[PDB]
Amino acid sequence: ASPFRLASAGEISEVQGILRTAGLLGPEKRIAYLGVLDPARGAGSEAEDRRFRVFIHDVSGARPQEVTVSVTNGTVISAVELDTAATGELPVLEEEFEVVEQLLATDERWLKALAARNLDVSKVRVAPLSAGVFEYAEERGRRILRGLAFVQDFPEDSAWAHPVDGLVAYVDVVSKEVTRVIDTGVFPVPAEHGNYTDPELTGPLRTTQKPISITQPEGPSFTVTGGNHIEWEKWSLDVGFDVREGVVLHNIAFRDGDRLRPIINRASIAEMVVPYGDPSPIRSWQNYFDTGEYLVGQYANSLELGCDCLGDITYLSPVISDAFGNPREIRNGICMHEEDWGILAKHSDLWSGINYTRRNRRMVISFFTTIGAYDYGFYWYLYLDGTIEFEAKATGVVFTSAFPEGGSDNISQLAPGLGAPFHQHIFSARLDMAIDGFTNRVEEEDVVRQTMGPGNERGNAFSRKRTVLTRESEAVREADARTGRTWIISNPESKNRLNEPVGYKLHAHNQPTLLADPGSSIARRAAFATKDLWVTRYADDERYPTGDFVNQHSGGAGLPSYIAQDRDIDGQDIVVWHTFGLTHFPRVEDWPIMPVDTVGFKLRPEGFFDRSPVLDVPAN
Amino acid sequence: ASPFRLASAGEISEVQGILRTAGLLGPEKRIAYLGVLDPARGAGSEAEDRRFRVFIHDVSGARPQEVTVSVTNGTVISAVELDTAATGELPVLEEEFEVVEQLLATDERWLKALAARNLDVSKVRVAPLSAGVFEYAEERGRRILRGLAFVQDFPEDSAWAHPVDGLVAYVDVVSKEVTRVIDTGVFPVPAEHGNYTDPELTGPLRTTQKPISITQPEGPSFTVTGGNHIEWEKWSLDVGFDVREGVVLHNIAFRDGDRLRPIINRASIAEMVVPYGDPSPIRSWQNYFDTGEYLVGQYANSLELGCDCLGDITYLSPVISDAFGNPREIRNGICMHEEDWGILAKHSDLWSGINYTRRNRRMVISFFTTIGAYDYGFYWYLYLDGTIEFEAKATGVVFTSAFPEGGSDNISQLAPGLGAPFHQHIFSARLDMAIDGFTNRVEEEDVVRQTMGPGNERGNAFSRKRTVLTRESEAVREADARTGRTWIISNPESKNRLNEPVGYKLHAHNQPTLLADPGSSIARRAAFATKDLWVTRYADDERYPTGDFVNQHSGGAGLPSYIAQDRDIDGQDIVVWHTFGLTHFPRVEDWPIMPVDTVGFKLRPEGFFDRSPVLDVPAN
Ligand SMILES: O=CCc1ccccc1
Ligand SMILES: O=CCc1ccccc1
Ligand SMILES: [Cu+2]
Ligand SMILES: [Cu+2]
Repeated sequence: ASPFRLASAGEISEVQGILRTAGLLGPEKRIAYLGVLDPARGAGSEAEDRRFRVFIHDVSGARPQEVTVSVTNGTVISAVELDTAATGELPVLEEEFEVVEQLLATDERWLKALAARNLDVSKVRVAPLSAGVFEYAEERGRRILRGLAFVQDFPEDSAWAHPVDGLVAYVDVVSKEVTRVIDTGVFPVPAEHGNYTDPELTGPLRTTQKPISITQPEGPSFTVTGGNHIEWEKWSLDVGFDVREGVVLHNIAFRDGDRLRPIINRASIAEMVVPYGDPSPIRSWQNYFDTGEYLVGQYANSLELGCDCLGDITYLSPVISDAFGNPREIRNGICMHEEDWGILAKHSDLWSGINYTRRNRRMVISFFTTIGAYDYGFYWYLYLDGTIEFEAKATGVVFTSAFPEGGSDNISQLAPGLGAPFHQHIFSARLDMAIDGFTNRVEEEDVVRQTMGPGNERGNAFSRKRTVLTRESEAVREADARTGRTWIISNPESKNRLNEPVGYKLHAHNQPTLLADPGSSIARRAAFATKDLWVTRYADDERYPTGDFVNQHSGGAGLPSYIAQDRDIDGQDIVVWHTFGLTHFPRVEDWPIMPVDTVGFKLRPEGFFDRSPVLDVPAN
Repeated sequence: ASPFRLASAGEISEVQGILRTAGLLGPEKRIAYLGVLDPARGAGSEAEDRRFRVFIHDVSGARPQEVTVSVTNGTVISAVELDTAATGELPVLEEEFEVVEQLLATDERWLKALAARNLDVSKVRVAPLSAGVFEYAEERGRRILRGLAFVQDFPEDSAWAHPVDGLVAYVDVVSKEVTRVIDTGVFPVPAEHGNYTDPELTGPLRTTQKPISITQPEGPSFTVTGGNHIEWEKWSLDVGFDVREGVVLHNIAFRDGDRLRPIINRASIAEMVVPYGDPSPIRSWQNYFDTGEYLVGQYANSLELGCDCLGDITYLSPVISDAFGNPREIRNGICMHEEDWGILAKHSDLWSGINYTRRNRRMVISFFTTIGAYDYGFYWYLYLDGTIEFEAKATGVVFTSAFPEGGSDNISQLAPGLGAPFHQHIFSARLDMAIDGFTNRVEEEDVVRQTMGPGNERGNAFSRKRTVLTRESEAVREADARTGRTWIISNPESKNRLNEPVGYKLHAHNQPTLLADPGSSIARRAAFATKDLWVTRYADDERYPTGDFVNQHSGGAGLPSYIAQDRDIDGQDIVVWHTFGLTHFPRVEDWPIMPVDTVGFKLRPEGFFDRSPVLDVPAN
């Protein structure tokens, strides 16, 4: 009955049927995106109106369409033809990946480049990469992928060990034409293999690791109802899944006494971009919008018990559409479990003689995805004490190049001849806030140092200051780790027992933001990534910091256009967009396969409760 | 057999006997500090000499002494009379905590202050607080404690709920006189209790938490030999314990194939300071040097199974000296165990079809201490992938005051009438480096942004730079989160297979450093806390960033004095001192007992290995 339930195979089948009946899904059509829409703002609601948004591609060259259907009522709500040269191309189709290597294999320019390097075309893999927007005027309005080559010596060889530098091709995946083949000269193709399951590389496997057993004899402390509604240690939420964003959290709330108190209406990773910092023509165009261009949900791994998720695990198996509108299940794509998290609170008091210790635990909701060479785990945490946290785990294989003979300022050496171009992984968390309801505001809080003098004669005093962000034009904020800068989301109309507005404090990691020159294509296309914090007024159609269509789309949409409306955000329905990321200068230890590195953020209650919310936790 | 073994009860007994016999331990002498000295630098096979360092206090007013004895040979190596007005007072005696309350209880000024507030003197606890150095000339050379009052309504009451503001006393604990009683006026004593085990306050305890069972059916994967030598997953080290510093790690090394490779010679928390930022004269003097003034090792808790440490735990029970030279065991004061740490590495490769996943693990060495109101957990972590990490967990009860009517810029309100003065907790990690041996150097590494132009036509390039710190005068460094600043410790004479000096990279959290005015007493006595990273040349007697005798020292001791020697640190035996801390603006949620908050740092290998060091981890 819940409007936030996961999409079912039946719903997706029904969308297909509605589209078919309306003449919108003939044999030339492909679904590039399909997702359920969140219920509109309105508590005087339906029984249910389940609506789905669809991006429909046409393989014959006709204009694509954005369509919204109501599966409940069996109707097309709206359908509009898209001008992709203006508003952006549709996401890359999983079927268009194949096209590049296949087309190149019969291109005479490409064959000549491979022959120049004495490479067998049968052994040359081509990475099908998003093209972005640069100086190639003929690409405007066309679906283009750029190809980079890697040699695979045998079917189970890691081709990343053998990059073919000095060569790139551009391909029109609809007309099936190789538009350009650029060869800037031969580089040695690194010979050393990177096969991390090969005994000659691993050496004998450790026999020293004894088992660690994590079990729950009485089962988990959380409940799952209606498919995806979670209740755990006073927390309440709905776990959704979208093919673009991946796992999405809905209606995060906390049961404080008799009241269910909202905290966050919707939490997601609304975009993630991987800009490369190697100025070589072979890769200077390279920027992966994993979420916006590729759709990270689509590549969600099936998570194996014991391996990926250890302990008492409850799985969700979200359903997505394939390119033809048939449902496909991602079996065990989402892990849910609780884990011990050390000490929660502890004090040994001399005067009272009481020794008090309590243990902490956290609820985990996670999935793991794969985009070519690299892999990411997305983890959401709920803690006993009201803390909410997100963590990204970056791993996989590094994207490689040749390592230039006389060294490089933009590439590190991993192995003889083998380079790793510098890059970042930058995430945007979209937090549709609801601190005790929708009337919220944001303050920027800085530590304030004080000068020794009257009123502070010993020079020990320090303080803090808070600045309300009142309009969107003043709500684009940068980190300041030196002054302990955080952002507090409060409800000015809901006060704690001490008569202060209830709040939550956002703690960022203060990692560097986008490094690219402000005049670059990527700085315009990934404008969100250039600042740590954005606050907007809630609107239905403002979903991604990069807009609806990121593929081969210039600047013009996304957060910079939303912010321009300069709307009132002081005690209103607001959305926080937090930019955070990793800056990766790859090290030798990252090769042949990369150990997990992490980045994230957290929010802690800040006068939200009238006292510690974990006084009722037992010793046990 | 190892010179790094923990001190035994018998060794401490032998020290007592040596002192006694030399006439240095009469009935008016008190041991304020006692600890085993590390072995001197190298070199000659064995012929080992267990030496103990002792600070001897005299309760009749005579000059204290610093004494070094040899337990091995039963001799006194040296005994020096200390001039405490010059070089500082000895650490606070636990037996002196008692004295303050007792002396004040018969002081007429004190009793008048309590009578005015209608407080039963039998119910008034007095916190024995370190005095520091301020404007009071008569205190120079004297051994002073300052007292702040808290009301305890009954034996098991939390006195921290009932601070007595507007009142402070100064006492000479040797001559046993109250030197000052300052009453700046009456404040209401907050009436609400803060008894977190009172069902009235906690409410009904949760019945919703199901057990999490952590077991190792075949035992742990680490071995303990010689009492405190640990081998685990290629790591090697010795776990020491000092009454001042607490847990100390020795000889941290990694066995890389054939070689045992050193990384860190000695790791410790060599100071920790808690400066208060309330300019009220009642508290403006207040600065806890938990390590330097109080000695955090002596207040280490006994850790219970299931409560403090969960899973398969191996305990150490370190022995210390009491005030009279008797050995006292701290039963189960140190927890050692390994825990699962999620995914180590993961890649699902399209081209090879190989799906690869490995689990991560960390070795944990921890202890927990109590300093009056607040408590700290100290955690050292060793990871499979070579990473070394420290984490401090702060909890306990907040140190309280009145909340002024009208509010405050330096105090937050926890409960009606109840305040919590702003403060910091700032740590110093002393890392005696030994990256592949003692010939080390430190580089500051910043991200470098590049401008769009020739050689960077698309404006996507970014890079980094490294600056060698070559002498101590240039080795006092600041954080810069905005440019991703880290510090690399390398060995210029030990190169990896790519001909690069092996290295470890220090990742800081970039929290604010000491906030007090630069001209303040605390800024002078805790100068280490004003900068994030210091590098010194190793020397035997440079142990603490605040000097040997922190209590009532006038300023400038320790790191600023060391740095002043301006010694060569470029390819030399060097020591890294990292400052990191929490800036605490206490929240309503911190009351009546505080949920754990954390801070720390880590070091990651940086071209230390020739490839990932975890390729030989099995699939589990
Ligand atoms: O997005 C990276 C290119 C790629 C695509 C498919 C398999 C391996 C690598
Ligand atoms: O150092 C903090 C003051 C204190 C000392 C001993 C017991 C309770 C409180
Ligand atoms: Cu990376
Ligand atoms: Cu604190």
